[PDB]
Amino acid sequence: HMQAEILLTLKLQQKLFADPRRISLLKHIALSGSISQGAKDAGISYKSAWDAINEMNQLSEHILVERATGGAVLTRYGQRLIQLYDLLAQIQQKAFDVLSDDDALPLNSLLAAISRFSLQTSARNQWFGTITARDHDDVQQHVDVLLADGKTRLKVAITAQSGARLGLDEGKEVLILLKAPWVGITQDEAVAQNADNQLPGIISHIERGAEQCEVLMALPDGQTLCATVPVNEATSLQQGQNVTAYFNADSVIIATLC
Amino acid sequence: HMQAEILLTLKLQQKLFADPRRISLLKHIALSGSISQGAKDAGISYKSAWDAINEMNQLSEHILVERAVLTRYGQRLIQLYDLLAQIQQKAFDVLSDDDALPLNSLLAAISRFSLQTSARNQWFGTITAQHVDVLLADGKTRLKVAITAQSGARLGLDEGKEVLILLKAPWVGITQDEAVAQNADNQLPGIISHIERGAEQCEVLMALPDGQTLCATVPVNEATSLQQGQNVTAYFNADSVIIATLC
Ligand code: NI
Repeated sequence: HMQAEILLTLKLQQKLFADPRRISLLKHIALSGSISQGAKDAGISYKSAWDAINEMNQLSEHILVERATGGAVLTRYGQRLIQLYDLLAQIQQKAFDVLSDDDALPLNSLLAAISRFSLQTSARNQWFGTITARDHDDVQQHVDVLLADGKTRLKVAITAQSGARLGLDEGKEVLILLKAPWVGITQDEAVAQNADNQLPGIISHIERGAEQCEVLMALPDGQTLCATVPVNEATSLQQGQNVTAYFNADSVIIATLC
Repeated sequence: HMQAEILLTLKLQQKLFADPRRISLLKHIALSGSISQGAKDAGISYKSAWDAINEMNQLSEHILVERAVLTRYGQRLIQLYDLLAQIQQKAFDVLSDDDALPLNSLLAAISRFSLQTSARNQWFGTITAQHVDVLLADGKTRLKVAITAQSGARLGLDEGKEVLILLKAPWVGITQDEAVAQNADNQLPGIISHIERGAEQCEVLMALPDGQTLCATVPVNEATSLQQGQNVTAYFNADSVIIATLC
């Protein structure tokens, strides 16, 4: 790791609205209770502090700082700006970490940012992919999805109507939500071959309990698959070996932005 | 709404790593296929273009430009800049929303109304007090959701945490028999508002409290006696539900 230092500049009406120094000023105003001590604490003159505050008020059409009921306090909008800025900065810092350690998902994608940094589901699989052209000339009641390698195919059961409401045409980004107990793991291709979906991979981790065994497997694009299988059936399974996961097309829920 | 934009500079080792001008340089290099034309197209001198490339390579510990084409790392750095250009209007719309509650997560705010799923039953609720108890947004219908303590910590399920509840229609049973419904983990009584019988499957829509309508898809021979208007019980296992949070 090498953490990046993030500097954002927000502009409104083609004018500088908020940069690092202005946000620092607003924070020090919140911490100190005054414009004069806050300016001193932020390293800026009193005049330049009021010059910023006045311009920020005019541009945003809101009041950022007010006298307290006297000290200076941040208003609802002043606090909302600091929070928006700091959260946006945090998204960039997290995105930079993803650049640094790498992954197969697009880094320009909103859904992929949502999946990596915000969304958590009880289903232990949450895979990014994209809708692709159907793989047959006849219309069937599912959509076809490519994983982030742009090669690994999956089919998901859905109605034409449902598909239309969610905008599922070629290229639409989606997440695949799939519970782990609904994913089988096998060393017998024929067994997987009677399933709707077959996803080859290598076991990355195994954990056995009394009734169930958890298997984690790297998908071909680097995403992780999680399957829960009855302990009796996981008896031969072992880390580092070749395996195919399999599941039905109607076991998946698609998530997507509309 | 007003013209609004967000500019990003990244520093590494207390030094300049990326800024709009360096990202422009990279994009022009990709398009033109050369450092010298890319510098010309980006309005910087040739030696300044090499200074920037060499500094970016050194501070990052990666190569951004190869023999010219961008590397994957260079393309991905441009994608990081493009993520911000993509979310900027949504972020300014979140800032300008005077009627919204205080901002907790920016990705949750931008996702709340846009994220949609293929499950026909998609409900909001909150955690109340093996599993968790959920109270739907109507404040009355309670659900039991199977989830390990570990996953509950990963989702951050604390009292009052907002959750998204997902249930496909075919995971839901419909019964007019209380002796069947009583042994289910979750029981949701309601009036059947519509029935559609197909050759193998029957879609049942049932009224939920707020005008929410539960959808269930049942094998046709199990719906033979059912009628529009009848009070019925929708039932499902606690482990059939998927619950999600946005942090
Ligand atoms: Ni297909």
